[PDB]
Amino acid sequence: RTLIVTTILEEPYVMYRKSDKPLYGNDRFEGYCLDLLKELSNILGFLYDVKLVPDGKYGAQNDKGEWNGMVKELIDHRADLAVAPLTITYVREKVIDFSKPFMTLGISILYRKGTPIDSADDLAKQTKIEYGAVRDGSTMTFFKKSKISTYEKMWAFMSSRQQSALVKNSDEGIQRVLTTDYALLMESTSIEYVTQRNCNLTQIGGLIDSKGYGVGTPIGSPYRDKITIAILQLQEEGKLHMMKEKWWRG
Amino acid sequence: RTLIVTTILEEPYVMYRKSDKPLYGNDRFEGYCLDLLKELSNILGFLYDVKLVPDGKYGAQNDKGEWNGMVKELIDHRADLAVAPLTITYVREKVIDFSKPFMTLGISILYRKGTPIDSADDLAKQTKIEYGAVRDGSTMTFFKKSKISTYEKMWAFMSSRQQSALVKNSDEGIQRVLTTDYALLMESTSIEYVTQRNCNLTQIGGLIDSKGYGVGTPIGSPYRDKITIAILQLQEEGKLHMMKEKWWRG
Ligand SMILES: O=C(Nn1c(=O)c(=O)[nH]c2cc(C(F)(F)F)c(F)cc21)c1ccccc1O
Ligand SMILES: O=C(Nn1c(=O)c(=O)[nH]c2cc(C(F)(F)F)c(F)cc21)c1ccccc1O
Ligand SMILES: [Cl-]
Ligand SMILES: [Cl-]
Repeated sequence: RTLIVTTILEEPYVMYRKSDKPLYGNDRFEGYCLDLLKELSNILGFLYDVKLVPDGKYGAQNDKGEWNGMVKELIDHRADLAVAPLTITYVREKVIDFSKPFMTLGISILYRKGTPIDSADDLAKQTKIEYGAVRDGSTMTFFKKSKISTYEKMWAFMSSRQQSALVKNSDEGIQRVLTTDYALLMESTSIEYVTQRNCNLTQIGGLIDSKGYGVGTPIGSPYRDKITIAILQLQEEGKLHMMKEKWWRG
Repeated sequence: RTLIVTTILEEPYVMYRKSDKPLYGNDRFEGYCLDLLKELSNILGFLYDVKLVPDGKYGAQNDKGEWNGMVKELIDHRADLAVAPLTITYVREKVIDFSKPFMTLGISILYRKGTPIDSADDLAKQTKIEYGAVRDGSTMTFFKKSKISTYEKMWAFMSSRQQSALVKNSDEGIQRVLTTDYALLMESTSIEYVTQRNCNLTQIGGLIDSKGYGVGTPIGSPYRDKITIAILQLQEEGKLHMMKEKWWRG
């Protein structure tokens, strides 16, 4: 009767709740995706048990085509839903079902206020102002694998000089923006999170690519269509926006 | 054997092709959605006949709950697909099936370069700089129906003084931006189209809300899942981006 929900630790979607006593159930966790799950459970009417994906991965294939991560938990029917910031992608959609996205995002520009810089093309066109992304992440990988001429050119500049314009992780990139003349190309959701906490920083321009986070279900799940309708209901009602404000607020 | 595809005239998605001789079939039409349809037909393997929605409407309900538009063509099985900039919405998803979105968009800010204005909250906070939207459109309707405090406040200012800050249509709003000190809140897709043709105009900040355009199918259609996978394939391949560049280029 109780649905098993696979998720992953990722701020502010899923986090351990602060407490002294050790905790044991769903009370261990908080965040946007926990609130989303609660709202879904009260629209569709279900009990759930949250279980962190044991390998801590979203889901990718190895050289043999074997899956890992939350995707593999779904494939193997060890979870009924994946409620997490799980990106809807071609290779994943072939092996699991996704709801329509509860959040849409893309790459944007994190910079400083008070500049004539107001576009990504306003960077590919010049060299005075430098730019990078987090090493080995989704954004860097976008630029590295791109065949769009303008982003290839931007990858060429980011990876030049021993890739010095890249950074180890998001926390490191934020500090490099805070302490140096540096712009972090990164997901709009993270930029929004950061600007809420740093008033001289802002997002520049719109989204460079587009993607969505959806709820994953095993193929054939009866919950996929139900959850899509529920997400759309929550969106129409403004509740997705309220939840995002609660967890991104600064 | 031939699929009937309902669509709607909407620049640059679906337009009549320039010619002197009268035309008669799919050759009558061009645009982003015609290119999308061609690509879909070559992935999934189908013949199609394009037919403009006779009432020229996307699809809404009247007081009795009766549908019109492309949505009604699908409900009544007078079309097999709707390939058009058809917004995925709660009320529509209950009566037709949608693919995952081939385009995601939202409301943003169309302004001028060279200002410290870099956010929507950078407007709700002040009064010197004014702002509006197209009368009776999706963007104005967002603000009018919103219960988000900041957008309610923004609706209060837009509709003040006999609603003078609103405009009749997008073409009129563009000219009012070109000839006056005026910012048009409008869909990011239209802003992108306009900025490609006006170099002193730019998008300010990111997206205020989020929505997607999807391919509509009658409920139960076998094509829904096929088309979602196909769109994701095209996106992964960069072809959706190439098509958007072709039709938005300036
Ligand atoms: O995309 C990549 N990782 N990744 C997913 O795969 C997913 O499903 N959700 C994700 C959510 C987040 C969040 F922003 F929420 F923190 C994130 F940072 C990464 C995610 C990825 C990673 C390495 C190289 C290429 C990639 O593309
Ligand atoms: O949303 C409204 N109209 N509308 C749809 O309903 C849809 O499905 N697609 C649409 C695509 C476009 C495009 F930008 F492509 F031109 C558009 F301008 C409008 C669209 C709408 C209209 C009046 C009042 C409230 C509304 O919400
Ligand atoms: Cl769906
Ligand atoms: Cl789908």
